[PDB]
Amino acid sequence: SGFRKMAFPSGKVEGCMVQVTCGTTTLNGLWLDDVVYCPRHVICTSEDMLNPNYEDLLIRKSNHNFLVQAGNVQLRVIGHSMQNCVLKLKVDTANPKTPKYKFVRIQPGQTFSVLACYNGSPSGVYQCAMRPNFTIKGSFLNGSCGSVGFNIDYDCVSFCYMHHMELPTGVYAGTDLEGNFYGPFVDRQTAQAAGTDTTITVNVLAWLYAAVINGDRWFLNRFTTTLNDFNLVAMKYNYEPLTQDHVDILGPLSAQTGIAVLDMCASLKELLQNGMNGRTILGSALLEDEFTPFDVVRQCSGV
Amino acid sequence: SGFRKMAFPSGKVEGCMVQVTCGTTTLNGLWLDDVVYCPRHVICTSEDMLNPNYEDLLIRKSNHNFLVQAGNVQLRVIGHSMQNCVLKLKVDTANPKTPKYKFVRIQPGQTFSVLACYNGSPSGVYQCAMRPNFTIKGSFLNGSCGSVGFNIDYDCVSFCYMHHMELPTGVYAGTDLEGNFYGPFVDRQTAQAAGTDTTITVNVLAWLYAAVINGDRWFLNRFTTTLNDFNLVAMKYNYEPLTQDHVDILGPLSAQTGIAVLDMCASLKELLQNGMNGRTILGSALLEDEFTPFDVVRQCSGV
Ligand SMILES: *C(=N)[C@H](C[C@@H]1CCNC1=O)NC(=O)[C@@H]1[C@H]2[C@@H](CN1C(=O)[C@@H](NC(=O)C(F)(F)F)C(C)(C)C)C2(C)C
Ligand SMILES: *C(=N)[C@H](C[C@@H]1CCNC1=O)NC(=O)[C@@H]1[C@H]2[C@@H](CN1C(=O)[C@@H](NC(=O)C(F)(F)F)C(C)(C)C)C2(C)C
Repeated sequence: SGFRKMAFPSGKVEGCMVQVTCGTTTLNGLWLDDVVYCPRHVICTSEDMLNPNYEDLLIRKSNHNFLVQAGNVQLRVIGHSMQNCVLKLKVDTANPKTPKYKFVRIQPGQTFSVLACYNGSPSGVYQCAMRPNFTIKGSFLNGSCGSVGFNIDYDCVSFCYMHHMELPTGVYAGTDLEGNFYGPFVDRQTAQAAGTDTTITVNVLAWLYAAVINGDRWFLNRFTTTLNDFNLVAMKYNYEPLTQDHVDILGPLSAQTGIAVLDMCASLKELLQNGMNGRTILGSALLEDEFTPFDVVRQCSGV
Repeated sequence: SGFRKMAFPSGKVEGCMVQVTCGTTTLNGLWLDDVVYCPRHVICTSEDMLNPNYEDLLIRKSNHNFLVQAGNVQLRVIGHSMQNCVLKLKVDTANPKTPKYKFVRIQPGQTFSVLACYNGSPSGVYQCAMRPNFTIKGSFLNGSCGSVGFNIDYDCVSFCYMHHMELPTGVYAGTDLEGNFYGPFVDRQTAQAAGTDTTITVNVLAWLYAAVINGDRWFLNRFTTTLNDFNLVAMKYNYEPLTQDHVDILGPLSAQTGIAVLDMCASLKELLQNGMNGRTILGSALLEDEFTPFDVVRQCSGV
């Protein structure tokens, strides 16, 4: 037993990390096949950031205004197409190291691994979750712009996230790789509301299931409950309501623990009402909600 | 702002992960240049594990009793030397992918990244700390045997850890790459005492320094203290005593925060005495002690 936050191996993604410079500004891009993706705001001076017009800005740019470095390798840019908030750059060479990939738009509650770069170089990797309000709570400092998040699918890298901007709050926003923001955000330096966050209920249950499996079980109740019961609790404590589908996804855990979901939903109810009273679950002393049921299953079998 | 547990990029290490089979038992090895390292207990049946004689066991083995798979590549073994608890295997090919490396024995309190494998394949990466009692509190399931931990040094992979065994408790023990256990442990399936753990005080301070830097500062005291004062507190709450050297290492943080160490040692003293009263520091609601001062500095500058 023992259970920590764990990220996919990053090697496969390290191979695609390039630096992209365009005047002053210089950030990280993702170079796949013969295309290189990055946040479109590379084309700004920090003066433009205040209220850009990305077309009128972009219009005064030619391939040659774009430096793309891969370690010590240079790529001639030969084409440049803005796609929403992402910039695409056609280049002479196709990345040798391009792995099998897709682009995907993930959903609130879903986790991914993130590789944080600084000027086309990986410094570190961590796992995180898209919040219900389409933000994340990670660790990104200047130059980390254009860092990416992804899941790995045996062989296949599903890319879900490109990092753009921090919110006054210390939470992050960013796009899918088609360049559509996750959330109601825009690439402009103006007051922008995060919006009220909720707790990812399905995950929390997942986490408890993980607990039971590792030995930590003191919180196992004497009761049960129905759905409506518990949802109507959840509401109060800003938990996301639990559908049938959340139950079905948990079933695999029902199975391994031989614990019906609703008996766990009824352990949660109490913890929610009674607090945790100083004791620890899996070491943590609050309710971790950034492991999916899928996550727990990867790590409580052996993938 | 925002600050999470973050692991070095693993690519460089992924290239060295091989599977090693020897009869029944099959676990992960590390293949560097023309040598392959793994826990010596591969040579056991689970019957031997009860009380092995590793020489008399090893003596009945020939190179050919050893299957070494790298994805779908086979290595002829041509030499086999037990070195304490690790096994070394000479092989025809030198790993093409061998990066710059050293082997190092780290010290209580020091962190590293860990890449967890299953049958010569990386499933995941996480960061962790060697506890004062030479254990770790990670996430290792069967087949993860021979997984490794390491720091990366711009270009250079310092290997510090090879995983051997779990303790009834759900904490792990394992060797340096010379094959000497960290701690008073042996590769045998018998009752073995973890020993009393302490909290890594220097790190905790480091963590607070990280807090202040990210905005979280409610815990900033009205007082100060001397060393003896605080150490004599630490004792009670099972904290490691703080040397001058711990102060010197923290100084860089003193500098960036313009907060004298002892003013922080005096914020800690109170938190220790007063508890945390439900509020959160950097989200966590207890005292994280698994980031080094070095760690905080990597992430609170931009390496
Ligand atoms: C580059 N990585 C950076 C993101 C953050 C700076 C500090 N740490 C980071 O990760 N990108 C930007 O500079 C980013 C985007 C918009 C401004 N911006 C911000 O992060 C700002 N935030 C906003 O303007 C927001 F809309 F989110 F409120 C700020 C004020 C620096 C936090 C542009 C420059 C295009
Ligand atoms: C292989 N990875 C495994 C380690 C742990 C099994 C479950 N999760 C793990 O990470 N290696 C072993 O089987 C390991 C070493 C010794 C037994 N052993 C154990 O982990 C056992 N523990 C002990 O015997 C200990 F001394 F630590 F108390 C146990 C009972 C499975 C927890 C050998 C087989 C050589």
